[PDB]
Amino acid sequence: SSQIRQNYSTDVEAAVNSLVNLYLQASYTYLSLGFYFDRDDVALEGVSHFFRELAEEKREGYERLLKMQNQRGGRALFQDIKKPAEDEWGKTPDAMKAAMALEKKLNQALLDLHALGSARTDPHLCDFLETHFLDEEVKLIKKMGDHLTNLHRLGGPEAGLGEYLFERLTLKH
Amino acid sequence: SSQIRQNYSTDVEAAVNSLVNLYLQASYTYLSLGFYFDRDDVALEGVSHFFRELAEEKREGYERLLKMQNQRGGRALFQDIKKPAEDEWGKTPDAMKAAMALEKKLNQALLDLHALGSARTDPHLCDFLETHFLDEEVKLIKKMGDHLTNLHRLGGPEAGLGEYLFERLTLKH
Amino acid sequence: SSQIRQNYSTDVEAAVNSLVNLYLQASYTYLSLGFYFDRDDVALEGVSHFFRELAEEKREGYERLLKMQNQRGGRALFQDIKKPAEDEWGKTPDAMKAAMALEKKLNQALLDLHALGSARTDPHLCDFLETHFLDEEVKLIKKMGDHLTNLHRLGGPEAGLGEYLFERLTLKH
Amino acid sequence: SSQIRQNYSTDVEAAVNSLVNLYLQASYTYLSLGFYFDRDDVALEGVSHFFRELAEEKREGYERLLKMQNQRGGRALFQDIKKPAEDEWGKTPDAMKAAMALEKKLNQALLDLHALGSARTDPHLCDFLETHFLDEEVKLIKKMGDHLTNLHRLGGPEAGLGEYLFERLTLKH
Amino acid sequence: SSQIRQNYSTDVEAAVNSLVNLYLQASYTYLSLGFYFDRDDVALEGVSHFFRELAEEKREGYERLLKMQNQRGGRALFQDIKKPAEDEWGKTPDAMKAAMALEKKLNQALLDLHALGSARTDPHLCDFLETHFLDEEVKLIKKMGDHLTNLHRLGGPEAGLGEYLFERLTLKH
Amino acid sequence: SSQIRQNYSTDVEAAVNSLVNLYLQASYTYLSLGFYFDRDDVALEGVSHFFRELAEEKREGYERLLKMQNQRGGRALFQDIKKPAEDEWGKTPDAMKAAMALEKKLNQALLDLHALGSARTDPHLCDFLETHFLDEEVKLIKKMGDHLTNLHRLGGPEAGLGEYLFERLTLKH
Repeated sequence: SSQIRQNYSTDVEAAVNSLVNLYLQASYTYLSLGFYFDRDDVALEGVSHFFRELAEEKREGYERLLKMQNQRGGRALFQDIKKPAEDEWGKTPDAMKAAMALEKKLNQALLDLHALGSARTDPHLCDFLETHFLDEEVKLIKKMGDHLTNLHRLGGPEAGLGEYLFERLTLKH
Repeated sequence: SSQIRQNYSTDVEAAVNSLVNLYLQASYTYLSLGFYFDRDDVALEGVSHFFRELAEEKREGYERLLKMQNQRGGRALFQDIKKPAEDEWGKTPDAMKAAMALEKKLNQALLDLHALGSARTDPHLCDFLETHFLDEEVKLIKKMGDHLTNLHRLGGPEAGLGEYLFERLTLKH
Repeated sequence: SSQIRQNYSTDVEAAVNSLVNLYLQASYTYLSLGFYFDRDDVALEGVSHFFRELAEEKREGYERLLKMQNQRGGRALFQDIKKPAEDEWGKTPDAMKAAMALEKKLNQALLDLHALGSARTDPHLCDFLETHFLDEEVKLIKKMGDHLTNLHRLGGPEAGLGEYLFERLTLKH
Repeated sequence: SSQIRQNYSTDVEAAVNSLVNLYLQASYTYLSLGFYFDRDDVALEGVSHFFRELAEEKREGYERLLKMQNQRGGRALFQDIKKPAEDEWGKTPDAMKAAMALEKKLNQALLDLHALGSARTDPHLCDFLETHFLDEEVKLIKKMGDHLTNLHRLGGPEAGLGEYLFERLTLKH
Repeated sequence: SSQIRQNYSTDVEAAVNSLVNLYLQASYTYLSLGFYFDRDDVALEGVSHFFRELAEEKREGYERLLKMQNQRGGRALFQDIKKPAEDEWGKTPDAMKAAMALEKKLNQALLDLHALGSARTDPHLCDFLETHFLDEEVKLIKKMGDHLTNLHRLGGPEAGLGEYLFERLTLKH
Repeated sequence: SSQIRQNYSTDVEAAVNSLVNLYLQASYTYLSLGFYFDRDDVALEGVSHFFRELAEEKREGYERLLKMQNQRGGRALFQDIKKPAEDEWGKTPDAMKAAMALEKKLNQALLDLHALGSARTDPHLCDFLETHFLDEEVKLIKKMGDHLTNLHRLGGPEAGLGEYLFERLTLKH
């Protein structure tokens, strides 16, 4: 019986906790991707930095969701965080594809949450998602798409050379 | 037959004028709360300042609603402003509870207006409420909730001491 | 039995509360005048700004009266605030005449309060009114008089042109 | 089969391309209005500048729509741009009325697009329109309304004098 | 019967309006080229920026022609703007070739206009074209020629790698 | 068969991965503690900030371990992250005791790792632990001990008052 709770569905509260777990798992996957590219037998600093930055971005994501949960009077409930799907992530193209699939999953979860909020007529939740999540995802997915396109353009018999050039000329280091 | 009016329901126009009266009444209640705590036999400067600041916040609220009314081609209609519910507001906890109830009433009025706008398919009104009102209310109610919790933690046989400490260590002065 | 009260008549206390209501009502009238001139079918920004500034001036007026009430040990008592006399205020000359009548009413109320204080031999009240109210009113009424004179000079068959020029060349925008 | 496309209706994609053509046509109309008032036999610099600035505003509009189209995975499709409705635009009042009608058409197209997005449950599109278009239109239409009101106030037997004063005292030059 | 018109042929006036339409169409083609390279499945930022900058350059071109038309007493006449020749522009080399052909067309139109002005003994028109157009075109065509040469040097079995390197090392981003 | 691996036991490699999981779990517990104290019915900002800062500290811990793992040629292996032991953490004293027990567990794990490294004669590992972990833990545990002592000193019948004062006067906010 939270003293501040108003127009906040128990369904949305539960969905927010689920989304928090999804972001914790996503941040975890990027942590893994980040250090994989830091291995001496992979060594692509720009790629490592790219994923480590995304791990931080997802952390800000669940921290923002957690803050909002408390602002609305909801109660945070944490569950085990599932380990990443892979121990090794292949080459840059393979890793970027995995990252892309992860973002699409996150984006669908955000869209599902927004639809749920809309169904429960919760304009504050809608505004929150639109302001801090929806466009951020679209921009990120667009960026990954651009990266995949350039990596594919740099593929072929000399993909190794291409992978090196991409990390050196497109990614920050 | 306003030359600029477009997709602005007469129902929303009326609801906006009603909301303006609600904010005028809210600002009035905070003016009363502000000076009550300025009385020599109450003397809690931090509490007085807290409510006087909220009176200013509600004023900005109705001024923004009034500006929007004109931007949409609506016409402002003013009614008598009902005096505050109390002449004396008790102790800090009692006043904060009254303030909390007032904000919840304001917030429900905002949610009702948003639902009305949604029913009349008025995206500009929705955007306006989400940008300048909805989150402001949630943050304020959360803050009042935190205050009530600390005041309750400082209650008991030495509530007087607690009330003094709260005004001195939590509220601005 | 206020511990600080000294030489403060219950009559003056009551008159101060009445004056506070008069100023709240005056500020309300200027709020209405301000937004009326902000209407798309009136659109005289300089005039709107002129009245909105006066609304702020009257607010400072009742806030000062309220502060003084507490300094003297009096107790603020609020009543309903009567809505403005008009929903639409006509043209600049009509609005300025209404504003002038309002200020003369306020000024007479201040003079009546001063006479009451003088009759109850309350020099602090007298000093308060002379320092923060009496000259402010005289200057404002003089200014409105000057405005009415120029508006009358700009009247006639081309009053519309005159009204535009006055707002553009005399009023701030 | 865009690799980044997610929750983006082919209907919205098509409507966005249509809206882009509408903005290209609007920018074109303002280009025409801008130079018409630059003619030696019209010569109203402030009016010319007003419309030339709007031409730039509409350009930013279609460029933003185009950028969003690509962010969502949609594909830009361009069509012929219809020439302006008039070769000569009359006097300031006539031109401002045409501009007003154009903005109302643009605004209705934006509202129609928003309704379409809402029907296809596309919160990103909604957020995009609310953030960069809806309020911009309302403010602009309000401004044009104010201009028409002042121009009408300056009309009559000495409309020429009025038109000159308006360009000199209200419009930037 | 323009009061300022002097030594300005109706033929040149007409040719200037035609050239304005040609530049509007050119700017339109570059807008299309610009966003095509912004597609997630093309993603060559440097190329996108190159063409978007040219779209701005052509806009300045027709705006300058329009200004001159009015300075000479001529009257601007706008026609429909034909859509770009292609919806998709292929790879960087294909797009640059299209851009080159477009510039050569523009340049021939400028040379034709200059010859017309020379035939009508209009030294002001000649000076105008030489000062703001002729050398700008020559420099641009030279630059595109250099680009095509480098792109051809980077062609072959690993053209994809070449295209990426060109965008990264020659074009601005 | 890492090309850089030298004097790095597979046992230490495994223990480092285990320790990384322990730190991930610790950071998770502090995230939970942090937001629990952010609840409107707990509301102790200084306490919330204290734990949120520790969550960041543990993150830096596992990131440093991960970096070292790669520097030595080891391979990071991630496992599920167990959720925190409690959903609600009681009062400040209860939470600080839990935090203290957690740090002692972490410290014992560090001491066990150091003993393992010593047994495998790995001076680099020893130096790493001494430089970035051992003293940091001792200082933190000392600090928590001091906090528990002051909280106990502030206990009794007016523990609520004590808890408020501690958060206000000892913890940062």
